Amino acid sequence: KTRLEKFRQLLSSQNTDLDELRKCSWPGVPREVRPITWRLLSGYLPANTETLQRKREEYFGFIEQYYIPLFQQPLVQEIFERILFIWAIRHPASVQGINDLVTPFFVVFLSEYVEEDVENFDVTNLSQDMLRSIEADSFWCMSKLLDGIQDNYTFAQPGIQKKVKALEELVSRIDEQVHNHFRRYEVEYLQFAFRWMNNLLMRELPLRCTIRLWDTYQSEGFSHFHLYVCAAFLIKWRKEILDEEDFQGLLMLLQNLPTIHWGNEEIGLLLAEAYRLKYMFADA
Repeated sequence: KTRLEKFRQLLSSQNTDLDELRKCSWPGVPREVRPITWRLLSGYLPANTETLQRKREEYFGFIEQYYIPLFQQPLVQEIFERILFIWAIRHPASVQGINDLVTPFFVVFLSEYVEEDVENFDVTNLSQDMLRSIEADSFWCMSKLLDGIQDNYTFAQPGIQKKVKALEELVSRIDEQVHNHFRRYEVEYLQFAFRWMNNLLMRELPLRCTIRLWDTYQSEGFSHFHLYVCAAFLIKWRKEILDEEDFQGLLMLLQNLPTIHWGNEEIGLLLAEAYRLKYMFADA
């Protein structure tokens, strides 16, 4: 059985074996079954029978209570703002620089109803109820993603500071040459790694790669795994990094690692490397 076929076998049953699905999703999810897989992996849609339109209605009940070129559409941008505004209202202890985090969920849920070229698709072409389902599903699946990293968005963002300190500790131990190169040109970890934590590396990768990365994050508690992905990401670019001979050139490269042409192969290689690091440095 092919990869796509194994997934369709798992998803055609009334009761989905969540453990087998997580195991199958860790090496990536076929594009064809990603919407339903993300609803299950996030925990939004329960796996066993022992709900969806009610969760969707609950989201619009919060809105009622208040009373890329695809992303250059005013309706798409207003939808991104609304989802985050509702999320912020629902989390009073808490982001704004996380508007990006909606994007992979929106593209994945839109791909369910769009054949090909979702990049140039006009959302005014979809029915209002279809667009409402994409919006409510993106809110609930992004809520599940943020639940694990809520410490990142509380007063003074303690989660991010702690995560960046965890990355420096890790990098100084795994790759002291790169660590000392940062110290030589006065590059602080927070100057490039803040955004890696805050946006879960999505500002460093093409959208397709973030989607493939989040298949694995959702198939896991991943908040600790991300730290090893960030470490693997720095090590992947260590030669280009060490070739930088100034603060400005070094910081620029760190914030714009050359991943434009990356796809599923590179993300798979990045994740396998992050697993190796986590395994090898688990007793440190």
